[PDB]
Order: sequence, then C-alpha cells, then structure tokens
Amino acid sequence: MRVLLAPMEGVLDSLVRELLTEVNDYDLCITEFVRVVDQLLPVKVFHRICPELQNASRTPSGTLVRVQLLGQFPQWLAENAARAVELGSWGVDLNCGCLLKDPELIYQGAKAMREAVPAHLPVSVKVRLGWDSGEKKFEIADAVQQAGATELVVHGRTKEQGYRAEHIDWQAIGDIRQRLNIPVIANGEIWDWQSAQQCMAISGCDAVMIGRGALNIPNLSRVVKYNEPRMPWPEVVALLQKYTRLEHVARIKQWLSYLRKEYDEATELFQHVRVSPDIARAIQAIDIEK
Ligand SMILES: Cc1cc2nc3c(=O)[nH]c(=O)nc-3n(C[C@H](O)[C@H](O)[C@H](O)COP(=O)(O)O)c2cc1C
Repeated sequence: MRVLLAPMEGVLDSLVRELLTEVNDYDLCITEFVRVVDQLLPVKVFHRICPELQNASRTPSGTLVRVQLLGQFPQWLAENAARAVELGSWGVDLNCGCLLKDPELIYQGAKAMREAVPAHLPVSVKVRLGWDSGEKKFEIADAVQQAGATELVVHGRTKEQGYRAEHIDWQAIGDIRQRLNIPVIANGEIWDWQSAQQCMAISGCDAVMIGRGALNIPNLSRVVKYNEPRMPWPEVVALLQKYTRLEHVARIKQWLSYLRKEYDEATELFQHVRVSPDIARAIQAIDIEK
C-alpha cells in the first residue's frame, strides 16, 4: 500500500511535514502549490516552499517530498517544472483540482512538464472528477495518461460538490483506474483504517492520498497501513509541544481545531489557547499523564 500526504495550502507546510513524517510512514508528501502564471519563479521561492530540496527532496526523517505547480500556460509550467527538478525535487506534481474544465489544457500542461522533466523522474497530476459534472471524467483521465504523466491523483468529487462527505465517489475512481495504465491514487474522505480499506476495496487502488484526516489523526499513515491505533492524546500534546519549539504559528490553533473532531480533550485545549503567542508556554507547560 502507498500512502501520500496531500498538499494542504494554509495548513501543511515544511514544519508540519517534518513533524508528521517523523511519526508516520508516508511514502511521499506533496508541497503546497507553487503558483505559476507567465514567469520563471526565482530559486528562493522554491527553497522557501520546499526546504527539503536542499536535503535531497526529503524531510529530515527521510520522507520524500514533491513540489507541486499550479497554472495554465504550458510554457511556464515546463520552465518552472525544470527548475523544481534542477533544485532537487523528486519529480513534479500538477494541480488540476483547486480548476481546469478543459481536458485539452490539462493535456498541454502535463505534456510540457513531462517533456521538461527528465524522463526517469515522475510527473504526477492531481484532478477532481469534473467541474459541475463527473461526465467524461475519462476525458480528463485520458488527457493525463496521453500526456505521459507518471500517475494520477483523483479527488473523488466534482468541483461543485466541494468537500461534502455524501458526495465522495470511490467507485468513479475505480472506473478511471480500470481504464488507465498508470497508478491512480484515491483521494477524499479517508479518515481511518476502515475507511481506507473501504476506499481501496471499491476503487481497487493500492495507493491513497490523505489530506484533512492527517491532521485529525497525526499518525494516520500508520493507522491506515498497519491498523495502528490512533495516536494517544498525551502523544498528540507532546507533538504540539514539539511544534512550538520548531523555530510564530497560528496554525497551532488551526490544528487544535482539527483535533476536536477526533479527540475530546482537544475541545477544552482549543478554548484555552483561543484568546499573543504565550500559547507556546501554555502548551509547553502541560505535564503528559493523564
Ligand atoms: C485547506 C485545504 C488546502 C488544500 N490545498 C491544496 C493544494 O495546495 N493543492 C492541491 O492539489 N489540493 C489542495 N487541497 C485539496 C486536498 O489536497 C485534497 O484533495 C482534499 O482535501 C480531499 O482529501 P481529504 O478528504 O483527505 O482531505 C486542499 C484542501 C484543503 C481543505
């Protein structure tokens, strides 16, 4: 089984990647997107989004990270893809879900990137089922394969369905997988060991990507792969303590907000820390127990 850590712009950055990968077995993390328009972005932008590039594309604990690009113009997707790779990125990812209601644009963008990235390095594309309909989710999928992309992440909802749980369609992901000859990584609504098993049995995918769930349960990759139990609240606290010592984070409150769905003890700690960065002391104060 492969488990990928999703890109979560405004939630996951290099610090949380280093934190999480330490206590997980993610096969690969995708960075938050590098926004591409019509310019080659400076080296400094890539290093800042992806500090791992200077560590052979790995978090300190050794988990691979891949730079993601977001954009439309194939020429510039290609030049930025080449630069990502020159700087050390283990392949490059293309965001087509945060998007493109034209399979031709996905085809051209991914192709330019494939040709611009050294053939032995992966070029992956992340998509949704469709814009306002999942009709010809095959067109999109065909586009990606025909472009020469290495693998396809499919978020099992259309753009309009947003993040509504009742709209997740793992079977659609399966129909795409049956049709293609590159790996399909199932994404969306994977929260625990059982939902992962349900997803893979229905889609037939042996690879999944987890986003929001990876914050609700900090060791979700090990939960999914090994049916490890969820990380114990004292360990979560110990982890949030380590987070404070990694150095300005208001993402801490955001994380605690995520943790409220799974850990009862998080709702009180959320209220405490909600309402200056003395929050560091408050968190660092707690004795583990309990
Ligand atoms: C806050 C937030 C930020 C996201 N940022 C990105 C992103 O930068 N690039 C991308 O391809 N998808 C992004 N996504 C989409 C997710 O990676 C993922 O496909 C989606 O959350 C569904 O997976 P999940 O149900 O496991 O969370 C983002 C989603 C959320 C909620």
